[PDB]
Amino acid sequence: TYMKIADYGQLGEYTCDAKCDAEFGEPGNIRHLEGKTYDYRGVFCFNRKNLQ
Amino acid sequence: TYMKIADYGQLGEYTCDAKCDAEFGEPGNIRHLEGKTYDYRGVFCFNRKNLQ
Repeated sequence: TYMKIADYGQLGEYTCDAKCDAEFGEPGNIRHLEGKTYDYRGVFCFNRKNLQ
Repeated sequence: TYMKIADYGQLGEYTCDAKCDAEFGEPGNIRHLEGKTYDYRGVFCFNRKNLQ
């Protein structure tokens, strides 16, 4: 699994320089998603004399 | 709290010089009384830029 961080939020605002506070901003998402892995296999035979 | 010695009693009497005893006298009061203390407070604010 791995992280995917979606989109940074909009944090700052350019407020007026009189208020004693900021204003909340939008958040960001991270979307911890996963993914699997497959396998590849097969066989093959032989005689023993017919290979010597 | 503190003491408040009220009034010394009248102890001696100038009795005659024959009796084999004294004579009781008035007692004194001490009046352990108390008193509290007050407090003084207030506030004031500022901006930060407008003070720099």
